[PDB]
Amino acid sequence: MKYILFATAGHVDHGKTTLIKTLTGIDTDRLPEEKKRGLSIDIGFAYIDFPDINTRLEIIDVPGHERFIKNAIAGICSASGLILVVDPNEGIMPQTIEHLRVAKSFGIKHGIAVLTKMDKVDEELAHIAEEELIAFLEKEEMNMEIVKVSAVTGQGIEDLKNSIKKLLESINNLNKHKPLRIFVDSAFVVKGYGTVLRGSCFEGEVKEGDKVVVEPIGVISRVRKMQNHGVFVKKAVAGERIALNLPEVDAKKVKRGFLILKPESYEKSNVLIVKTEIDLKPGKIYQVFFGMRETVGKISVIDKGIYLVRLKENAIVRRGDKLVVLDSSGNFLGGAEVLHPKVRVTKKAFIKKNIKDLLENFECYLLKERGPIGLKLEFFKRITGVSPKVANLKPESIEIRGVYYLKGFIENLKLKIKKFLDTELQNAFGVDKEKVKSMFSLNEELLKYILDELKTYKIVNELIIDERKSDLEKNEDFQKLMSILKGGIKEEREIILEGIPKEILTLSIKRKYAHRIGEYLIISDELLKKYINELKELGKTFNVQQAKNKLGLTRKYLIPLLEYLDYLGLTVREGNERRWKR
Ligand SMILES: Nc1nc2c(ncn2[C@@H]2O[C@H](COP(=O)(O)OP(=O)(O)NP(=O)(O)O)[C@@H](O)[C@H]2O)c(=O)[nH]1
Ligand SMILES: [Mg+2]
Repeated sequence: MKYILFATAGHVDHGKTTLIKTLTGIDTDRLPEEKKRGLSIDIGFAYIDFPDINTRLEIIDVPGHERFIKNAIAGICSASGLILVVDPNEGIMPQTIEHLRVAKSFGIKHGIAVLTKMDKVDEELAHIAEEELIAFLEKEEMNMEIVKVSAVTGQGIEDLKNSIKKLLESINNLNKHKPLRIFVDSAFVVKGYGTVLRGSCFEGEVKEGDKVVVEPIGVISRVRKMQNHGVFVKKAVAGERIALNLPEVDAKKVKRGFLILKPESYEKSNVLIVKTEIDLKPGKIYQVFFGMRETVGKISVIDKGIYLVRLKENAIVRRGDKLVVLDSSGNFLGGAEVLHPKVRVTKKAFIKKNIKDLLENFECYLLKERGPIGLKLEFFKRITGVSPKVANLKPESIEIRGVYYLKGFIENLKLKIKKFLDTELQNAFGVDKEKVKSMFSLNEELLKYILDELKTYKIVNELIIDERKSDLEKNEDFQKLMSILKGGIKEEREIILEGIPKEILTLSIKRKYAHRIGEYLIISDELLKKYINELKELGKTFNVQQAKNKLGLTRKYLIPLLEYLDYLGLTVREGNERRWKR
């Protein structure tokens, strides 16, 4: 079935809870402190089922009084639609206004306005109240079918069930396919099961047996069982209020605001780029609300409509998410759209220069935030919740070995590389591949392609060199090696210790001046040839011992050498002796 969450907003004592108890059949406040007073104290839960559309409407009833809006803002955060309640006898009150604005700030677009207590109101006031309300709702750009009900009479509670159903059918639940994200409203411990977290599944779906992360604290846990309204279930979905069994999590360390999350599907940060209508003064500090969690943050103006947020506490948000801002004192101020969470740059300049990109092509703003890195699609989807647009990359960028590199920054460095190299090779025989990292970080993905493009440079061992091929023979260390090689076959250890560098060695072997014979014997090409000719003087008749006498070598050097002649193809080890290949 389909799951949708609605919140109920409304001014205090306007009939919120009483209505839900009659709509759902569920006492929203079931905690006694209500029933003696007659007031809801905190976030409460119920649900209506619509069999004909196969939809469970998940309902969070909110508390009225202004003293409770911290609660209120939390309930409303995750809803898709608002059940706004107005008492005609009172008309439209500031909690009526605040809750609606709040809902608007959180990006809620859908709703039913309820004129309640029709049993306590004569037809006229009913009518003027409705008019008032209509005016109000378009004034706030929040048009809602208005239903007139009496929670008590039961009057057109039906016709409310009607309008809700009509509305639900007009909704699509995009979140079902975003990465799992669940806001936690409670945590507790159940005998025989362990820690349970209860919460509003906001994006994604989660199955029994999935590993998830509780993310202020970072505990990983296999969903052992879970239940939706007292009944065990094996799958939960965005919309559903779900209880998850997560034993690994010390419930006493968990409040609201905690996330349940598909592991490695998010990023923390204390730095955001946002969008508000508000102008936010850098000095005074504002409360920021989201995911049933309050945080506090200082503001730095980047442009107008665009602000930088530094947050007291690291924080899990995605591009597009919406925030509610409160004054120091706790009155409503507005809403904010997270344009970018975890920015690299806090200096204004960079941001204002690519706003036009930041707003309509996030990929290309990302390719800018750090270009050489490139952009993994797996990453875009951790800040966005969505994989990139193949287009927004395509004409701009061309990818390599998986990662996306905007065609721009490649040519920027080829200049910086080649200009550095040639000036470096001016007084040296080369440069550390690591010395490149001092400025370049790790280009190992693409350094190859940089040098695959710049034909001139090849990398040898610990070393980067320009192709200077007649430059080996005028290298002193080379000539040293070549002279030390006149003393017969040498061992790489001695050679290495006489202090000729590996680069010169391997280069010498590459370019056919010396050869490797054992795994560690090294022989000049000159002496190789000399031995070969000396071996040839035996005819093609050619036993092991006959070579030891001809060449004067100990088996320590002979056997790897013959083994090499075999490798080259010069000789064929046909059992006892060897012969010269045609
Ligand atoms: N005559 C009449 N009175 C009603 C009706 N609905 C609610 N009331 C009265 O409304 C008063 C407060 O109702 P309630 O449902 O608590 O509203 P609330 O908005 O939940 N309270 P709070 O905002 O503080 O959480 C109660 O005393 C209730 O009996 C109705 O349909 N008819
Ligand atoms: Mg209430």
